[PDB]
Formats: sequence, structure tokens, C-alpha cells
Amino acid sequence: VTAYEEIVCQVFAAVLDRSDVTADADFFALGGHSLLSLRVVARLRALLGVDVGVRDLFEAPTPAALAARLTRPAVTRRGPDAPPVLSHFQRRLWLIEQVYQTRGAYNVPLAVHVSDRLDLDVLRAAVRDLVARHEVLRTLVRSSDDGPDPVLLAPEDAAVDVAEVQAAGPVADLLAELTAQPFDLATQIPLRVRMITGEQVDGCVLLLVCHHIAADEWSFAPLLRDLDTAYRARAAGRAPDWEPLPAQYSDYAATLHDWLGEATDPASPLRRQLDYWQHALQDLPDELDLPTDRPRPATASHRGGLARAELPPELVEAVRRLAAQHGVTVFMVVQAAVAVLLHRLGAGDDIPLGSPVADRADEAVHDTVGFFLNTLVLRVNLSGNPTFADLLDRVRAVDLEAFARADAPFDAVVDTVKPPRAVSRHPLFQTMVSYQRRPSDVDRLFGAATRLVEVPLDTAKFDLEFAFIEDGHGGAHIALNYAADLFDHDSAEQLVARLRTVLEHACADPCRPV
Ligand SMILES: *P(=O)(O)OCC(C)(C)[C@@H](O)C(=O)NCCC(=O)NCCSCCN
Repeated sequence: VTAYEEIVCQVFAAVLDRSDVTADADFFALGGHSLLSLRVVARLRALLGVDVGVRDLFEAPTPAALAARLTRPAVTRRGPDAPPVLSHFQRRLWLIEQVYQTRGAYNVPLAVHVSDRLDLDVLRAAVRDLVARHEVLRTLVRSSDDGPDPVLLAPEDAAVDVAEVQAAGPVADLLAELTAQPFDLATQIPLRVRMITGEQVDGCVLLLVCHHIAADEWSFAPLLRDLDTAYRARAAGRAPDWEPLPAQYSDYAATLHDWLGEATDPASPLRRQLDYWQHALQDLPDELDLPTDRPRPATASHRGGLARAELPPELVEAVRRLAAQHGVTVFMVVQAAVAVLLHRLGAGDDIPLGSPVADRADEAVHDTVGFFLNTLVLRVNLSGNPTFADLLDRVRAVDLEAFARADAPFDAVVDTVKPPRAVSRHPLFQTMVSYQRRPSDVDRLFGAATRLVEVPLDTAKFDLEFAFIEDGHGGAHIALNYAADLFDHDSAEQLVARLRTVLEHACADPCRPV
């Protein structure tokens, strides 16, 4: 759970009086000492509601270490002969592709504009190095009577897919097209690389497409970092000089599945967290009464669109200050605003919102390539018509309770709650909200001038997905990924504009009833 880390950083900043704090910043190096540690401890006790002492700050002086400390064995690397192991995340992502024709909805794109057209032969060499380094990028998933089995391809046997694509038409729609092309997870590695060139592009656009089975959005930064390292080494005619990974994805999965235990074991973390969710999701609505343009079709298509809401830097700043002043994360403010929006549209007082939560606290995977996002149902109650400030308190309590049981796999939660099912409706929630932060310092990759370009998706995973996305340097926008079966594009533009309006009012006056 990243939220503990963000709150610690928040406290460091207010106590040390700096706008300086990152996940790796040492409290004592930043000007903290034993006396000031009292104020960190006191504030964290009031915001997180757990026993913290100077003890923990001494042992774990960084926000990353402190957050992981006050919340299970460390990931251990297995032997060189170690067979691959699929995490329950990967098994669920494989299962999604069997239940539905997703049309590429579970591919994740990463697109980088480059001022120089890259060398396709060096690029292919660098991708091979990237795949050799990260086993998850060359792990196939084959079906069997049972379910899926991992198949780890040897580096020599991992046929990478790297190609140049000339752009006649515009590149942004071409990016969406390349992103949606399907992976056969049983025969192709879950990574595709395309270099878009053309008379209308200056340099090239480098497109990495992963299947989510091998990458979440936190994988963008190590993917670009490692690919940049391999590219520049191969351009110089040598293999990259790599510090080996502290852990492969299968190491993480084996450790996690061993600690999780079996659901029939009453002392297992799995059963204990499932029992929490069974009670926390009792009497859940099948779905929220949302204003759609078309009824829910019999078959889900995963066709989608993308509507953006721009946020003035003043608004971004006000939202950060509103979060800091109420002791919540920026995500929590966005989540509360989504709940108010659905509430005002007539969804009721019981608002379940799905949200991805990264399981990346262990230092061995904090910055590695893989899929670590569990999906949690964050159940927001809005009865009693409280203020926005009251709702921020409710949302913090709901989220911290939930984040303490973030390891129960979402598919096991569904199996435990047993909601009424329907293929055209995602179970337990149909609206997701998340907070995302794009990589910083990716401006000078591959010896050129580089910048990320966002890819307009033609797919959607739920009815609605709201993402508060920070670019790598202080900018932010809201992206609404909507199901095209249900919403016209103009309806989605209006929804995401209303979300911004709720945020404007909240920062202006959070003592206003919702
Ligand atoms: P933090 O690590 O920044 O600071 C810890 C301090 C406050 C320095 C703490 O360790 C401390 O005060 N140490 C000094 C303790 C000491 O000297 N005790 C002996 C006093 S002489 C009395 C003999 N009878």
C-alpha cells in the first residue's frame, strides 16, 4: 500500500518545514533529530491510528522504510534453477482473458517521443537484454485442465517482437491501435515494442506495450531506465553492465503465496483478511443507479473511450493543500470527490469504489518490473449529509481499515462475498478511482530529447474509471476511461468536468455539506 508512504512524506514535510521529502529521504539527514522525532511520532499516531514511537523512526528513518515497518517475511531470491511461479495477480489476469474478449483492454502502453529515430538493430538488442534481465517479461502462460501454468523462456529462446511502423495517418490513434492488438499469452512474450516513424513525426515515438500479466503502471520507470541502459551499452557495442535484480517476480510470488496460506486455515492471513471483507461488504449493492445513455448490453464488449479534465496548477496545488490540511492523501480527496459526484447523480448513500493498491513495500520489488496491483472495494457511506471535511474523515477511516487487509486477492473476495453475477457487469463495483504518478527524469533518454506521450485508449475495464494522473513534474489531469456501451463521449466529458467542479468547491469550502 503506497498510502502509508505518502502520509509519512506529508508528516516529514510539515515537521522539517521542507518541500523536499521523497520515499528515500533520511529523516535525520534532512535536519531531523531526536527532539523533532517526537512531532513526527505524534502526528503519525493521530493520522494513521497505530502505535508509532521514536523506536520505529530510528530503525526506519525513510518514508518507504517507515511505512513498510509499521504494517510477513521479506522477499528472498531463490536458486538459479528456480522454476517460475505465477502470482495470484497473474492467474486472475489470465482468467479475465478467458472469461471475456477484452479486445486488448488489459494491455498497458508506454509511449515515449524521441527526437532521434532510434537504431532498430540496437533497439532489438536492448529489448533482448531487458527481457533477459526481467524473467516476468519472458514468462508465458499456457492453459491446461487445472488452470494456467507458467513457462519461463530462456533468454536465447525468448523471441522478442520489435518492429518499426511507418505512420501515414496521425500517430495518436495509431498508438491506440498498436496498444490494443492482442497477446497470445501461451506463445508470445507479454512485451511488444514498436518504433513509429514517418514524414509527419520528428524523430520517432517509442511504444512499449505490455500485457498487464507482466507490468503495472509502476513498471514504467524501471522499464525505461533499464531499456535506456541496455540501448546505450549496445550502441557502444557491449552488453549492459547490470547489477542483478535483488528479486525476480517469481521470487516475490513464491514468498507471497507462502505467507498468504490457504483459505481453509483459520490462522492464515488469507482467511483472516477474507473474513474482514465478507463482513465489510455485507449487503452490498449489485450496482449503482448511474445515468447511462444505453442499457447494459447482454455481452460486455470492453469498448471504451477516454475523456480528460484539465487541472490548473492552482487547482492541483489547492488539492494538495486540502489533503495536507485534513491529513489525507491526494487520492483520498479524489476518491471522496468521486463519491460525492455519484451521490449527487442519485447513486444513494452507499458508494463502493474499486481502487488498485500496489503491493510494493518490500525493498526487493519497490522499483521492479511486474504487476503488483490488488483491487480493493473501498465502501464510502455518505448518509447523514456530512460536509466534505467530514467525508474526508470517513474516507480515511474506510481506506486505512481496507489497506490493512490489502492482500486478500480480489477474486477470492468475490468468491467469498458471492454477489449475483452477470458478464456485462463487473462484480462488487463498476466505478474505479486511482491515483497515478508518471516517471520523472525521463527527459534525456537514449542520448536524445524524450518525453512521454499519453495513449488514448479504445477500451475500458469497468463502467467508469477515474484516474488522477500526475505527470513526472508537477502537472496533473483527470482521465475518465468509460465503457462506450453505456456512455456517449459527451456524457463522459460532462462527468469528468463535474468531478473537477466538485474538487473546486471542496478546496474552496470543505465545510459545505455534500
Ligand atoms: P537523538 O539520537 O538525535 O538524540 C539522543 C540523545 C538525546 C542525544 C540521547 O541519546 C542522550 O541524551 N544521550 C546522552 C545521555 C547521557 O549522557 N547520560 C549521562 C548523563 S551524566 C549522569 C551520570 N550519573
